[PDB]
Amino acid sequence: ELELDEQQRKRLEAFLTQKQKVGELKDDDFEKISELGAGNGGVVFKVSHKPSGLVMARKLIHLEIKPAIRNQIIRELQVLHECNSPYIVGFYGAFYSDGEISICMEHMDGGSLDQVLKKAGRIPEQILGKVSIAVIKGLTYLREKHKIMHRDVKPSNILVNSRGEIKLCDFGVSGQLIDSMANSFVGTRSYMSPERLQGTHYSVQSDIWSMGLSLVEMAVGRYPIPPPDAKELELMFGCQRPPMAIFELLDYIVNEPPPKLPSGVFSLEFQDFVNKCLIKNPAERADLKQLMVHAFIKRSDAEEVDFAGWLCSTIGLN
Amino acid sequence: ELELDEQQRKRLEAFLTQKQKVGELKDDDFEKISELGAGNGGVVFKVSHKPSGLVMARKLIHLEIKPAIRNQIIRELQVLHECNSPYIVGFYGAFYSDGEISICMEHMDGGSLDQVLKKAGRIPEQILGKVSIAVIKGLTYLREKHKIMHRDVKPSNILVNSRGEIKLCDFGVSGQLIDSMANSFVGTRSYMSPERLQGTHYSVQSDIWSMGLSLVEMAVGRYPIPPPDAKELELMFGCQRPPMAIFELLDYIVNEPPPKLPSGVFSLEFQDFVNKCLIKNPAERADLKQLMVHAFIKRSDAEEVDFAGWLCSTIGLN
Ligand SMILES: Nc1ncnc2c1ncn2[C@@H]1O[C@H](COP(=O)(O)OP(=O)(O)OP(O)(O)=S)[C@@H](O)[C@H]1O
Ligand SMILES: Nc1ncnc2c1ncn2[C@@H]1O[C@H](COP(=O)(O)OP(=O)(O)OP(O)(O)=S)[C@@H](O)[C@H]1O
Repeated sequence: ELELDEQQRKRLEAFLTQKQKVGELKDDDFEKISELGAGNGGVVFKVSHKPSGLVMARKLIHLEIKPAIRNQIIRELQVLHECNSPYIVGFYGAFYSDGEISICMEHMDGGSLDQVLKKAGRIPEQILGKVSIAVIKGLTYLREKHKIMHRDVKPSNILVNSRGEIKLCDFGVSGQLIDSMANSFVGTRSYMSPERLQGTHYSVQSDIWSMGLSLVEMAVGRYPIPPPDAKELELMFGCQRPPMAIFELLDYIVNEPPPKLPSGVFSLEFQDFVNKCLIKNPAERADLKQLMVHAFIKRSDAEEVDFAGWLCSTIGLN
Repeated sequence: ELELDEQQRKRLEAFLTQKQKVGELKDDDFEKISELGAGNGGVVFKVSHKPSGLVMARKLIHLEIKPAIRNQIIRELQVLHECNSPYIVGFYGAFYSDGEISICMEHMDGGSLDQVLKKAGRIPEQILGKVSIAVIKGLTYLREKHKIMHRDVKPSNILVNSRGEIKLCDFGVSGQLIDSMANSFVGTRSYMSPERLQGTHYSVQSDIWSMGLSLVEMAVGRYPIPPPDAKELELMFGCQRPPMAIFELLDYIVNEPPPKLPSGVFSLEFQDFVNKCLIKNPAERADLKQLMVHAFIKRSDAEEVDFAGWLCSTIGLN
C-alpha cells in the first residue's frame, strides 16, 4: 500500500533530475501563458521557463519580506515545500523579487478538482475512490515527513493530470509564510508553548473532516451545507431568504447533523466512508490508517479505472 | 476585580465619544511624525490626524486584498479589533488604500515593553505585578467577548502610557487577515471541523505560557532560554558555539525544564506565579481565573505603585 512502485520511483527521480538541471530561477526567465487559478495570497500562472523550455506553474504571493529575514524565510520555503512523493505536486524552486515571492511547481495539466467539478457537474464515485486514495496517501506523507498542521483539503487543493496522476497542491503557503514571519526574531526565540511545538493540537482528524466534506461536495456537485432537501435530490439524481450567512453556517456545522451522501445513488461503502470522515466528535472520527483499510478504499484500490481517459474526456484535453 | 471603576468607565465612553467625532479616515489626512515600531506585516507609525488634530498610532499592513472580498474582510476587521476594555488599546478605525490596510489606534506614549526593557535593563517585580494584572484582565476580556485564538503575549505586545495605563496591543492582525482571506469564498462555505469552530483546541493555557515566559524575560532582562548559568546570575544580580539555533531551542523548550526566576532576588510568590505559568503540561498549567487569585496578584492588586512615575522616569517622558 505505502511504499513506491518502480514506475513511481522513476517518475520521482526523473523530476528531481530535471530540477537540478533548471538552474537558478528568476523572473525575467518566465513567459506567462495563462492563469491557472487564484491562490489565497495571489495567483497561479502557467508559464514557460525560457532557458529550460519547461512548462511550470508559478504561484505569485504579493507579500513584503523584510531584508533582515528575507532569506531564512526562503530557506525554510524550500525546506517546507519540497517534497518527494507521487501524491504531492513537484517543487522546482522559490524566489523573491519586488514584493513577490514566487513558487515554481510542476505543471499539472488537468487543473484542480474545483475546476474539473464545474466542467463535469458531478465527479463519479469510482473516480472519487481513486481521489481518496491519493489524498489519504498525500496527507500521510505530509504528516510523516513534514509537518504539524491544520491541513484542510478542498477540491481546489487537489490537482490532476492527463497521465492520470492525482496530487495535492502545495497549498496554504500564504498562511505558512505569515506564520513564519510572526515567529522569527533577531536572536532566536520562541513564545510557543511545548504542547504546540509537538503540534498534536493539530491531529489528522481535522484534515479528515474537510476531506469528507470535499468528497460529498464533488459527488453531489455542490457545497453540501445546507443539505439539499428531497426536492433537489430526485431532480439532480433521477428520483434517488435562502443563502444562509456565515455565522449561521458555522453554527449549523457545530450544531446540526453532519452532511452525508444520498442513498441508493452511491454504494453503501462510499456512504460509510464519508460518514466515518464526518463523525462530528473527532475522538470518534476515523484517522488515516483506518481509512486506508476501509471497505471503500480496498475496493477502489483494486478497481482498474481509466482515470486519465475520464479526465481528458471531461476537460477536453487529448 | 472584574467590572470597571467609574474612572475606567469614563475613560472608555470618552474614547468612544472621540472616535465617532473623527469622521472618515483616509490616507492623505495623516502626517507621519515617527515610527513607533515594526509589526509582523508592516510598521506602526505615530501620526497626527490633520482634521481632528488627534495623535494616533497607524499600523500599515502591506497586503493585497482582492476587490471581491475587499470589504467584508474590513467589515470583520472593525468587528474584530474594536474592543471596549481598559486593557486593550483603543481602536479608531481601519481602511484600505493601494495595497495597504491601515489600522488606527489610540496612541500609547509609553511605547511597548520590549522598548521599555531596553531603556530600563530590567523591569522590577512590583511593576511586573501591575503588568500581570493588566495582561490577565486583557486576555480575560478577549476570551469572553471576542475570540477563539492562540494569543501568545510578548513584551512587544504590551503597551504602556504616561497615565500609567497598561494595555495589550491589537496584535496579530497579519495572521488574522491571511486567515480571513483563506476562509472566505464566493457563496458562503467552510471546510473547518466542528471541533475547530468552538475553537477549544486553543485553550487559554497556551496564552499563559507565553505570558509566563515574557515575565521572566522582562524580570531578568533577556530572553530566558537557554537559562543563564550561575556565572551570569551573580553578575546581573549581585551574587543572587553559544547561540543555539532554532531547531535546538524548540526541542529545548519541549524537552528541558521550564525556565524560572532566580531565587532570593525575587519574592517567593512571584517565583510561584511564573512557575504556575510555565508548567509544561497544559492540563496542569494555571488558567486565567487561577492567576487572578494567586498570591502574587492579590498582593500586587493591593500595592500602591507609582507606575506612571516609574515609567516616565525610565523612558524620559515628563
Ligand atoms: N502546480 C499546479 N498546476 C496547475 N494548477 C495549479 C498548480 N498549483 C496551483 N494551481 C491552481 O491554483 C489554485 C490555487 O493553488 P493552491 O496551492 O490551492 O493555493 P491556496 O492554498 O489557495 O493559496 P496559498 O498557497 O495560500 S497563496 C489551485 O486551485 C489550482 O487551480
Ligand atoms: N497603539 C500603539 N501605540 C504605540 N505603539 C504601538 C501601538 N500599537 C503598536 N505599537 C508598536 O508597534 C509594535 C507592533 O505592534 P503589534 O500590534 O505588537 O503588531 P504585531 O502583532 O507584531 O504585527 P501584526 O499586528 O500582525 S501586523 C509594538 O511592539 C509597538 O512598539
